[PDB]
Amino acid sequence: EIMCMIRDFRGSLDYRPLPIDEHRICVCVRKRPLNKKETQMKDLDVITIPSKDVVMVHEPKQKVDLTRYLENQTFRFDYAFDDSAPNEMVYRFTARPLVETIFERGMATCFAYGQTGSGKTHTMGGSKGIYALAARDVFLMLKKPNYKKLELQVYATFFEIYSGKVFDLLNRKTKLRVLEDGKQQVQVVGLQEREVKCVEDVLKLIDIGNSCRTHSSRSHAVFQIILRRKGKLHGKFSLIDLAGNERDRQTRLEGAEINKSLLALKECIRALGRNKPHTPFRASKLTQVLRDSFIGENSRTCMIATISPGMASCENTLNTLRYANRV
Ligand SMILES: Nc1ncnc2c1ncn2[C@@H]1O[C@H](COP(=O)(O)OP(=O)(O)O)[C@@H](O)[C@H]1O
Ligand SMILES: [Mg+2]
Repeated sequence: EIMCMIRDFRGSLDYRPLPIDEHRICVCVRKRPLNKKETQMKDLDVITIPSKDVVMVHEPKQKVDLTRYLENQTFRFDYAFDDSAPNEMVYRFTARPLVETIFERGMATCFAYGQTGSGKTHTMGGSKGIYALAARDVFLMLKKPNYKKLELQVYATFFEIYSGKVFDLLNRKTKLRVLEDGKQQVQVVGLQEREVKCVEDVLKLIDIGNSCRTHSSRSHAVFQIILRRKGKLHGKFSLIDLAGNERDRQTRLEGAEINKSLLALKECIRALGRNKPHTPFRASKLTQVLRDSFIGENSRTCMIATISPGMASCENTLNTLRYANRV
């Protein structure tokens, strides 16, 4: 009944799924498919991405006279990825253009933002996750004649921000202090920086930090790819798998700290587009550590808003699209 109403509406859509456009700030949405449990649990798919560009939310509702209808809210982003877009498709329009940024000596960031279960970690971490696909392209760019002559070295860090504090995912969640005030470069004191020479070196670090992290839904994981000349910084790509945006004492603290930081993040990304001097990067630990990825002269950012398609997730989806729409 509700399912027919949905099928009858999709049948009217012109499916034109996803040529790279340049954005200083790139905001995108990615729908994940219904999983094997949801599929046998009868649950319904309330989200359609018919176009390169467009997200449709069509929530089934029923009136007091028993009339059923679809509550249709449409959102427009730089890109939208349907539930069968693979990681490499998503990567191409998002993190891939930013790899050139860091060789041109810029600071790049890529955030995965959305509810727990929606696909942030699938997108960023997982050989087919965004950390690794970027790492691949970094080592390939490095062989190009412009960059071959530079004597560049590549390093990686993997850390988390949990409850307003930093912990090293490459060193057993050891708590680290951050020194920001008056420093030319923000210093995360004691943070393990590891030289990597191929994708395989990076996959090992991602595997290590992920099992350290896993709590994984209540912290931001930051993976960094760092270019260095002679120990001197050439560029940095920071890749962020954010804490779930969905909203006892420890639990309330984590959520208050998460949401504080997502407000700060939005303001900082917007400052990056309009007014870098007015970047409120001190509003959270997440944005403080990344100060220089918002205020640097050649700073570029990307956000992938991940959404679950289920009717039961609908309110959460709308909150995610709303926030992404306002960045
Ligand atoms: N686009 C996708 N295609 C296939 N499976 C996915 C996709 N996105 C997420 N999943 C799967 O759904 C589950 C939850 O995803 P995850 O990325 O762990 O969510 P989050 O990090 O947002 O909590 C995992 O089992 C993951 O493999
Ligand atoms: Mg996750």
